[PDB]
Order: sequence, then structure tokens, then C-alpha cells
Amino acid sequence: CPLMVKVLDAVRGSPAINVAMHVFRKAADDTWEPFASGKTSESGELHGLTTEEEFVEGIYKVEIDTKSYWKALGISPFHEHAEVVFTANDSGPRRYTIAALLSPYSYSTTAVVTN
Amino acid sequence: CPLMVKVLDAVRGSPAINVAMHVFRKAADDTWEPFASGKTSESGELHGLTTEEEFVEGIYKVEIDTKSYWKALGISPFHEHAEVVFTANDSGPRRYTIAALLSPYSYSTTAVVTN
Amino acid sequence: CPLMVKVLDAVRGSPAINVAMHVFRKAADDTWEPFASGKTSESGELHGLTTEEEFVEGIYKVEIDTKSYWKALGISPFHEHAEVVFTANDSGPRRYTIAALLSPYSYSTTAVVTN
Amino acid sequence: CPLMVKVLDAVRGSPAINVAMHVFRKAADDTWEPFASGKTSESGELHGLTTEEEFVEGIYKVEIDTKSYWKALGISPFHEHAEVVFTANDSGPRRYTIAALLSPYSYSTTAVVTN
Repeated sequence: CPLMVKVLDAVRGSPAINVAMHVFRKAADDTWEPFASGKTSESGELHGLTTEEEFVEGIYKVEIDTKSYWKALGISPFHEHAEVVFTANDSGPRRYTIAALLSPYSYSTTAVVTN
Repeated sequence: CPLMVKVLDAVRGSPAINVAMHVFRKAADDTWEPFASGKTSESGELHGLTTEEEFVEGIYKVEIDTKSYWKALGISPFHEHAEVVFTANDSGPRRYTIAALLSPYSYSTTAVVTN
Repeated sequence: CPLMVKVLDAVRGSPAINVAMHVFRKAADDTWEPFASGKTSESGELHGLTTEEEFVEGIYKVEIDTKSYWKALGISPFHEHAEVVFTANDSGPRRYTIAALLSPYSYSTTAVVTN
Repeated sequence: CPLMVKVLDAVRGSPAINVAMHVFRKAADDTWEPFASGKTSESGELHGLTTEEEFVEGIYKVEIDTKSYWKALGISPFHEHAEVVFTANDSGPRRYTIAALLSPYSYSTTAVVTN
């Protein structure tokens, strides 16, 4: 699949399991249209969000529901979610891995783009 | 001055100067209302966005125009913009410092909340 | 293998390939004894550094040769290397993945510890 | 004041206060000679480590005692200490700010070099 997300928990030193995420794609009217969603597995990875055919060029937003993740663990974090907004496939099809590293008051995201 | 934003450049090891950003507050209808904006100084900091009486509890979004920063340096980056979305909370400390560390394909944000 | 290292390049949005690293283990005399070494593959990963039998309890240092990596790409970075120093296996055998994210003037390391 | 160190706590969203650190300078025999030390203030900063005339070009190591910080909070961390190893260079800017962001199983350091 051309879009995968992996999430780590910097407090536990573990993959962040059951992190919900919603992907949106900017529509012609400049609105965010729902594109795909899912939750991380026990490996902290979310595979199978989309297909090469459906993952056309556009501007995508991956909302990672970090507040819902920390609150499900009984922790009150700072951010509502982590957002990753990027243009995809504008030079032809690519594979995107979006990594995220979570702490209650800090996070880091990184993209690995392969052809 | 209850809200400050500081932006650093991880490629050059410098403050990120002249970085534009807009702050929004979430309205009752779930839309983002413009709240404040500015661009970072020679120290990479943006002061004076708001005041204590105006900065009431609620959900805020800081949208940092990282793509324009990198393009002005002749570098093509991954993200359209860096986003920091959070709830302001009176039960906690009263000063919010949002820091963002920028790289072309990665960005980490941290919140430092002090009294 | 119970110790793996993965390295990403935040400038290119790519696995950091051919990053050399040297692992040391603290000896009884408080010196750092050479334990294992290798370089990242095209996936940015270094597998096979050690075995369950040889990876005994102790204090280990993973030196990641980030300067040698950036200089081989014609970039002058800030750090000499990235160091990761940790006690391993003190509660019994574990598997350790050490992740590192590199920029010329900044890096981040993260440990995933599994049983 | 050519060298300052700032330490932040990513779990609590605060300066990391009372964090001890030692700075070493690499000697001609490749050993680490003690150079300066101190502990972070209520702002998470350590000022006054050295002076311009003493801080000559060479390789320096800042060893930050992160393990003691986390244990004082009742948290068991991964790393023995955070290490920042770098060459001071006169050709570049003259002020060095080393920042470290701490989480139990992860830590990111950045250098901000300004004039």
C-alpha cells in the first residue's frame, strides 16, 4: 500500500498501539474530504489505508488522535491531535511512511518517501 | 503575553527567521476562526500574539507556514505547514510556549507550560 | 537478534544508508570495551550486531557516526556522533530497537524495548 | 557566555529543573578532561559554564544526568545519560545553545549557533 503510518510511545518505549487516525484529502472546494481511517496494530503500524489507484495526487492530512490515545491510558496530554499535511504524488506515484513519536507534551513526525 | 511561539531550523542550527504563522480558535460550529498571526523575529520568536483577557479556554490551532520558509532557502520540503492543536486550560500553568523544530521531511513540536 | 538500530535522514526523507556505528560495553575497570560494529543497509537498518548469548547484562554505548555520515554527503554537521548509553537486560533478556532521526544540527533517538 | 544548555521535560511540558551535567574537552591523548559542570536553573537553563577566552576550538562532550532526573520523579528511564559531542568552530557563529528534550525512552538534542 502506498501510505503507511507507524507510531511510537516515548514514555513506555513501546509501539503506540490502538492509535486512531483519520486521513483527509483536500477537495476542489478547499474542504477536507474523509479519505481513510484506521488504528495502529500491536506493532504500532497502520497498513492498508488506501490503494495505488485511489491514492491520487492531492493534499492529504493525516490526523493522529493523540489525545484519544493518552486519555485511554489515563494521561492528560497537551495536544488534541498530531497533524501531518502534505502534497502527495505530485511527481508521480510514491510510497509514504509517516512516523510519529509521542510524548504527553511533545511529538515528532517524519516522512520517508520512496520511489 | 500568555502565548509565545519559537521556531528553530535543524538544518542550519539557527532560529527560523521570518516564518509566518496564523493562530485560530475553534468556534461552536467546529470551524476555525482567525485569532492572531505574525512572523518570527530574528530570534525565531513571535511575541505579542494575544493578551490574558482575550486568551480564554478553548481549542486553538497554530498553523506555521514551514513550506514557504524552506522554499525561500531553495529547499523543497515535505509538509504543507506545521500544525499545533491544543486546548488552553486555566487549571494548569498560565504561560504557553510552543516550540517547533523544523527539518525538510520532519518536524517536532513541544509545549512548555509555566507559571 | 536482540539489538537492532534504524536510522532516518530528516533532510532527504529517506533511510540513512551506510551509517557506521560502534557498540561498546562497560568493562569491570570502567573502560568502554569494543562489543560490535556495522553499517546501516539500504533500508537504514543494522541487523545482526550480536546474539542472545553474547548480549549479557551490562551498560552499552551505541556510537552512531553521524559526522562521518554527513561528511560523506558533503555536509558539515554539528555533532561528532550520536551516543546512546543504556543498561541492557537488567530485568532479564529483552529485545532493543534503537531508532535515530538525523538532521545536520539536531538528532533524536528512541528505544523500543520488547519482552 | 559562549555556551548555554537548556533542558526540557516532554512528559510534564516544563523546564527540566535541577538537572546535573558535566562538560568535558577531548585531550591530545583522546581522554575526556573535565571542563565545566553545573545544574539547570528553574528555567531549565545552565548559564556561565565557560568564558570566551577559555572556550577554544576543540571537541567537547556534554554529559547530562537524565537518569537521576527521571528517578527523582519516580520514573524508570532508558538512558544512562544524554550525551552531546561536538566540535567548537571559530569559522562559524560564536554563541552555542545546546537544547535537550527529554522523555523516559527518547531524547532529542539541537544546537542553535548564533552571532
